[PDB]
Amino acid sequence: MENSFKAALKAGRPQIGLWLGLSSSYSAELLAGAGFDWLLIDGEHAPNNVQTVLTQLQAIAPYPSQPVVRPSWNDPVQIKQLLDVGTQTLLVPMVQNADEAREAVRATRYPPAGIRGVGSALARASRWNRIPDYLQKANDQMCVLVQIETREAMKNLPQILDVEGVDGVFIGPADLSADMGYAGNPQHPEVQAAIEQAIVQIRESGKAPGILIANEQLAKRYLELGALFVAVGVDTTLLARAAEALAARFG
Amino acid sequence: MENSFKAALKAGRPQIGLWLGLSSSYSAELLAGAGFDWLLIDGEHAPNNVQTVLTQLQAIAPYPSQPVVRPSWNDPVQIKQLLDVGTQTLLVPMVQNADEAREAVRATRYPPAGIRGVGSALARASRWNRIPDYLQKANDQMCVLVQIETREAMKNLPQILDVEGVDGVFIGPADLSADMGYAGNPQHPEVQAAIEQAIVQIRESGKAPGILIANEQLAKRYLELGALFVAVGVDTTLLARAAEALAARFG
Amino acid sequence: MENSFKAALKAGRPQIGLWLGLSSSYSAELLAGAGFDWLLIDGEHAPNNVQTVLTQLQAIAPYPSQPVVRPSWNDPVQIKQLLDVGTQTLLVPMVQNADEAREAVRATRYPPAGIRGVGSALARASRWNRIPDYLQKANDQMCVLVQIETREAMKNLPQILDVEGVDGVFIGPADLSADMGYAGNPQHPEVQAAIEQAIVQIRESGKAPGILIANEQLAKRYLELGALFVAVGVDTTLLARAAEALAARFG
Amino acid sequence: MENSFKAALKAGRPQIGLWLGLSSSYSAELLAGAGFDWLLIDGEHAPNNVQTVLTQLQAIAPYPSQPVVRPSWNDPVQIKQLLDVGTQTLLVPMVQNADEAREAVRATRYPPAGIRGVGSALARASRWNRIPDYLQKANDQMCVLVQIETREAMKNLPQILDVEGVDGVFIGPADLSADMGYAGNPQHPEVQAAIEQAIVQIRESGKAPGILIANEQLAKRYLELGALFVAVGVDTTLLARAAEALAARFG
Amino acid sequence: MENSFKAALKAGRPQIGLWLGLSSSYSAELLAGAGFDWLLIDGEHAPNNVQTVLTQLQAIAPYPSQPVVRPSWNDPVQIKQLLDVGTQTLLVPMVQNADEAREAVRATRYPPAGIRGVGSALARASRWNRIPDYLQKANDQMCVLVQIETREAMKNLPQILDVEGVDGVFIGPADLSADMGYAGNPQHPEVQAAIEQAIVQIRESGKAPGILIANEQLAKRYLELGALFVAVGVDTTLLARAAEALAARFG
Amino acid sequence: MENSFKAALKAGRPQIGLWLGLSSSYSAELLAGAGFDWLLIDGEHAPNNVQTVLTQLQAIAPYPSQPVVRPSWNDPVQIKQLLDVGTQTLLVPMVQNADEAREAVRATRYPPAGIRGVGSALARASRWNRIPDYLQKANDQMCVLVQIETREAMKNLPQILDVEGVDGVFIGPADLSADMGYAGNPQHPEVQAAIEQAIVQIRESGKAPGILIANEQLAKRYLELGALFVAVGVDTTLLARAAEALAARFG
Ligand SMILES: [Co+2]
Ligand SMILES: [Co+2]
Ligand SMILES: [Co+2]
Ligand SMILES: [Co+2]
Ligand SMILES: [Co+2]
Ligand SMILES: [Co+2]
Repeated sequence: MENSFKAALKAGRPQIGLWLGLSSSYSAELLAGAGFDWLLIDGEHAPNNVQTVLTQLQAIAPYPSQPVVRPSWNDPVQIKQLLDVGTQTLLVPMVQNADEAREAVRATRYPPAGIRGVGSALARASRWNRIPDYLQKANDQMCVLVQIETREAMKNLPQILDVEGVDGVFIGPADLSADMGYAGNPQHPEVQAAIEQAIVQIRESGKAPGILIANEQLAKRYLELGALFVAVGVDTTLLARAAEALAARFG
Repeated sequence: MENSFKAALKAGRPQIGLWLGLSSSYSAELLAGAGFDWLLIDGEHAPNNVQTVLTQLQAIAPYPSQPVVRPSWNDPVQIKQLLDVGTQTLLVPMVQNADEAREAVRATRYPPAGIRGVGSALARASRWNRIPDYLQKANDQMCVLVQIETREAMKNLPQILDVEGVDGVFIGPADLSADMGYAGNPQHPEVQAAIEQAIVQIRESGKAPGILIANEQLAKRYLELGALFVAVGVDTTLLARAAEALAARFG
Repeated sequence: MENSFKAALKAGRPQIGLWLGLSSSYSAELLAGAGFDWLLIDGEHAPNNVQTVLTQLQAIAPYPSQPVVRPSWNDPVQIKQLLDVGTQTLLVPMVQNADEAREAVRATRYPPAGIRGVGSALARASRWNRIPDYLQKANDQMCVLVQIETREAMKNLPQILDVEGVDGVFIGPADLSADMGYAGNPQHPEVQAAIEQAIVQIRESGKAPGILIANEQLAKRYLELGALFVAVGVDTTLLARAAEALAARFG
Repeated sequence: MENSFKAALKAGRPQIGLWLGLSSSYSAELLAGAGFDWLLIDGEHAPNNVQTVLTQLQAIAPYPSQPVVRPSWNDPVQIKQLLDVGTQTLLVPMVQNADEAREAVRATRYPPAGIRGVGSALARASRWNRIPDYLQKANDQMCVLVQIETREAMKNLPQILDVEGVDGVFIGPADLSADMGYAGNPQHPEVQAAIEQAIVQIRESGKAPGILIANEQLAKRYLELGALFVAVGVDTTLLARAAEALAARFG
Repeated sequence: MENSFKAALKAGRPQIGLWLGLSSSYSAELLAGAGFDWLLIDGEHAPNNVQTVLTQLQAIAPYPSQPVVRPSWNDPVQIKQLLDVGTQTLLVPMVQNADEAREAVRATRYPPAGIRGVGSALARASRWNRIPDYLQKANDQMCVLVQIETREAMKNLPQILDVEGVDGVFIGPADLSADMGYAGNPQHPEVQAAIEQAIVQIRESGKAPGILIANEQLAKRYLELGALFVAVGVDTTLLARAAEALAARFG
Repeated sequence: MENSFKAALKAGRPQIGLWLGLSSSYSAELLAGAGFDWLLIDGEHAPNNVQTVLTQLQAIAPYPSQPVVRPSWNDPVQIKQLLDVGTQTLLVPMVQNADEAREAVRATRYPPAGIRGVGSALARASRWNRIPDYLQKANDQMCVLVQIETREAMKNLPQILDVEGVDGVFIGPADLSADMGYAGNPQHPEVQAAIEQAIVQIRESGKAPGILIANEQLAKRYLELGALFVAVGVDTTLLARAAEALAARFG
């Protein structure tokens, strides 16, 4: 139950990711064999729930690609449920300040370090109590990644970076650019400046910066600035754009 | 992506609806061909979730009947998820005051007009970014309908009617009659008086009144008073009552 | 595990049925409480399979209405699977002659009386071996109903009626009328004469006649003539027609 | 719609239960025939939602074993949805004080006794309005069981026990032991003392004590102290441990 | 219910297709908007059944792309079920001779032209009897495409082409090359010669030639030679290859 | 894609199995971690289909336990579909003679060795063409196990054993005992003698004998006699019996 994604971030090894919004355990398996370091199962902007996350985790399990799950909100109940089906790395949207970052961390840890509810007999996470000393080992293998995606969050970044347990800070360019008045097109200089400055500042604190960006030149630029978990495409986009291009070539 | 239901309300064209509680994409398609102007996919009182709403929207799509979705609560996260799978007209239950009405409206609009989270690459709503300028066009095609269904809500109706974005106000007779002490039988004069007075007052403000009522004589009465979205039956009731009547005719 | 539908046929008590083509465990429960003697889960003309049959059987189980299942064909393998999930009354389509009727019967019976495969530990049918002596008790509680639906089958009816274990013979007016050259018009005199004559011949042979007909006056005629399992409507039709009529009353 | 589990608790008849975390309507039916007085469908620590609770309720319905449902949190919206699909006995986790206990009770009662939303036409709970006077009969057949599972909750137990509507108080040893510093192993004397003292105090108030414990000797000890709803095993554990033992016997 | 794909073939307008093996109603909708003339829902080599075909048909329905369905075999019972859920264009695998081609045709036609079972009240195909005179109109809108995939089938092609109701003949290069002794290598000259010769012979007979080929230059060659329904890619391949290429660009 | 189960049989290493009839990807994972050498996904006597087989294969994949799949019949089309979703070891029921054994083998092999249909781009089996030279490597990793379950099959055993590609012969005691006139009583001496003699004859022929038996002492006897794939229990039974025993210990 060692979290290899978390260890890679701590070691400063960049992790290249693909976003999964197709909400299918079948396409998840297909994509798990494609060579990515990590895969993001999106519970916020794709039609997923705890049950479909579970089946996508099962599909991905035998592959080297490591699963990361985004809940629909920073909700301790939903987080509890996602952890019990076996989620170990969480990307929490709309984290606005250090209190919310601490709340996210706490939701993933058993008492006394947090408020995670105990149900190990029932949980895939413990392999239904086959993992010895699961309750004592689980906290240290949780990896908490918080999203900053408003001006307010950017303003609070220094305090967020002081939060123990926050392993990574992810910048969401679509939401950020919308909040900045450039809906939701992040290519503007003002947005790019905020993004790049945040990446530097995050890495400086010893935490992992992350981002999703479909422009490959920008992705390489962010990696050069020290980003450590960079998602470089989205399954729905890859499929749609490839299919459209193919159809157009035949008139 | 023009919202034809919203345009019809704004033009003062009454829209006759059927409530869908069978929670099936198959019966939804069957009913989408029955001649109604709108269909209510009930996420509050039928066993639906974001995923079953999605499949019912797909089933209904090629028909003239327009889908409306009721979330289980005025919850901005659930609303975000329903909008991304393509919901454009929302019926929000238990809206008690103008602050809650504003919250409902805000949940459906991208910044700066609201707090809707941005995820268009992943969303059926944008057809996975095939709709050009989706982010700039979406806000104006959202139709927000708020339910008033307690004495408190009735008391706050004048302020609710002053809320920009609130396109329609729906009176829920079952909940209202229960709150008034007539569980949950709305046929009482006191309940009927509150309902009819609200319909007049709503229409007077330039907003659309709505209601669900299975009594067809009452439905016509509400239409005559100026109601513009009137659901006149419920799928589960139509099926159950027709089947029971049939069985009884054969002993 | 007594088959009460079968006992009722044997005692000459007419059983009034409803056809289920909505393929949903949810609407199946709703309809199971409507007062019918039997409900037909249609695996031939509705999108059902062994798994959805199972869930509909579970939904119907606590109600007095008895389930009957129609497989897609007289296929011993499919019949084996349906029986193991708990089907005890089968309506077999397109039975053309006595050999095929015999094969339908043999598919439902364990050796030496038939060729039913043994898997009792796994089967809902035996309640996972909780029913004592299931293997010795099962054969006698199977009820086999065969459909005669062509001119060839009508010719062979006397031989079909002589087959031991054929408990009932069902006339399919839609298929029969199509085979006779009157598609969509079983109301034609030559078709009605064939149907009436078959019903009388079936009953005079000491077996149960059955039919589906949505015209309530014809249903009553068939009951008078001695039909013992008569389906008097179809869920999809009841729902579609009630909905369409409702919408039409409002324009 | 009489709640027989609730009546048994009120009569002081101990009820022996099994926990269901397999989240399957198929295994639920299999286990419903095993002889337990009650079955716990776990929406907090197993991958269930309103829809899978519904199908497990349908599967269990014809058996003598009575269903109890645990929502993922004390959330009035989720409770509303669970009640409409037919839940009558609720086990509410993490109830910390008397205000939260009152909130749980209120969520299950129609006005004026509570805030339960009215949707009986659509609800399996009313059998789609077949149950006469459902709205007037429902409140009295709801059975509310609250979980105490922290030191804080134990401290507030006397006030919780004064709450009308609270029919039972369940002690959760896994969460309690974790909160007490013995994650999450409850066998410690300190934990056992808190548990046994609570059982006595609960029963003394005229309310039903409950607990889940897989150690059968402890279960008998709790029953001897006056516990009235005792779950004595968990489906996932029974299956896993039996399978592991079997494999080990063959090397 | 006009079959526009069939009318296009008859008019000699080439139709460009994409193969759907992702077996998801969600990705089917995404791809239905990509601009293809037709989409092949594969029931032979992807994990589909009648029920998933149904949901994909519903997803595709509002788009201009026309659905074609491949059953797992030339099986009249399976074909009956696919037609009733609304399939009008069928691609039948492993058609070896004229007798088998005739049987494929007869499976799609109501008596006296064929053996299609009648169940219109239940069928999406008739929109549950909403389409007037469905039974008299259906036969003419069925489009039957037969696959020639072996040396034996190539031999029998002239007789297959003489079968009335065979609208198109599709060459399966993967199966054909395997049968010829070049598995996985349809690029071999002897295979290409067989394919080209078949396409010309099919077209000269006044029928539509079809093929699937992922090599875009070969596709263009086949179109030049007169192929009228040409699938130019496969969803699983498009997705897998785009993802793998992306991951490789970042290491 | 090496078949380790097949290699183990060939090397004479006995493989201990558990039967899976719960038809759930969730319980399949739970059981995949219990330490068995193989797990039988039963498509004959449990409510499975190609799609649920797929999800169980995905669940089992990261564990050391090897999956074996039983189709509902010796049906080449069904076998094609099971192989494409990734099945490499097949247990074929009711194989009565050498011709049928040959047909089972041929269904699993690409031409010229067999009649397996080619669809590698679409198949999980080839990991969507990621496995290089899949088409040339697949045949050799198929493992075909045939069931002898009647007196006729026992007669033909010597000829069945002479069929190339038959890797193992499994004796089905429930079906065999029923065919011999001892339904539900394979413990009878004449049945045990037939079983023992078959096991010895199979092994002496250089092939693997198999059987399912829930009596652990008989299992050990069969292993001593040289059986190489022995299933020693069934998930539904393990669960039902453990639950019933538990409930009985409390009254
Ligand atoms: Co964002
Ligand atoms: Co209401
Ligand atoms: Co028929
Ligand atoms: Co707890
Ligand atoms: Co082919
Ligand atoms: Co057998």
